[PDB]
Amino acid sequence: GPRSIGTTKLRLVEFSAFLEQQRDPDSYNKHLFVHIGHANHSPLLESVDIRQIYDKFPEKKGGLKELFGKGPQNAFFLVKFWADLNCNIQAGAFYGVTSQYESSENMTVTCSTKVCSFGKQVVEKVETEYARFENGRFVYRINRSPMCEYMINFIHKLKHLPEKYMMNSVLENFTILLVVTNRDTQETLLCMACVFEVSNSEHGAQHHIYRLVKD
Ligand SMILES: Cn1cc2c3cc(C(=O)O)ccc3n(-c3ccc(C(F)(F)F)cc3)c2n1
Repeated sequence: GPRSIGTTKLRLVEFSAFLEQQRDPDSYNKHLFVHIGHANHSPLLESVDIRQIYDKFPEKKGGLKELFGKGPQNAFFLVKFWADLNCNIQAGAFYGVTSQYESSENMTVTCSTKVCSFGKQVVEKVETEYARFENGRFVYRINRSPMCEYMINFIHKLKHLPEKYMMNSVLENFTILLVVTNRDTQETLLCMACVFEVSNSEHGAQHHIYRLVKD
């Protein structure tokens, strides 16, 4: 389906959370838990009433209601990810996150990743990205960013469960809020309220995009 998520001002074009393992000195394995390379869409985006997801993200000061309210509203998305947890976790391992945003405008952006448990923040990663002019447009690349220990521990404890339904029950209360801001104007460029489920057998990691609307 669609390649990227975002507006004309800012688009997320690439994203993957992965594990790199050195099997031996001449061998390397890479496994993707989640990525945006396979949109399960056949497009005009379907919408979700934002009031149905407030409980799942931090509220009060700095919260999703406050952010959505300040706008712009066309920059707010709900992204459903199916996580691929089929990998043998073996020392010589790297858990990383790669993301790439693009713009027509030359900006300095702030990328905030809030990991949430039961709607409450457990981790916040703030990364500042400066525009790189590449073949006609500005690119903001966060290459191989180290995964936070919380998330490394979470992936291990989730894999330990003997059934996908048990992992889905855990992932029901696990969310990620991604916010990209113009560091100089303070304008919200892109907001993604991420929800998670485990992928169904042989299909692999997938995602589905919805527009967040108030009414
Ligand atoms: C859209 N998004 C952003 C991220 C992200 C950031 C980090 C980080 O910066 O430390 C770590 C893991 C992250 N994942 C992520 C989610 C679920 C699973 C799991 F457990 F389901 F496999 C595995 C990784 C994400 N998805």
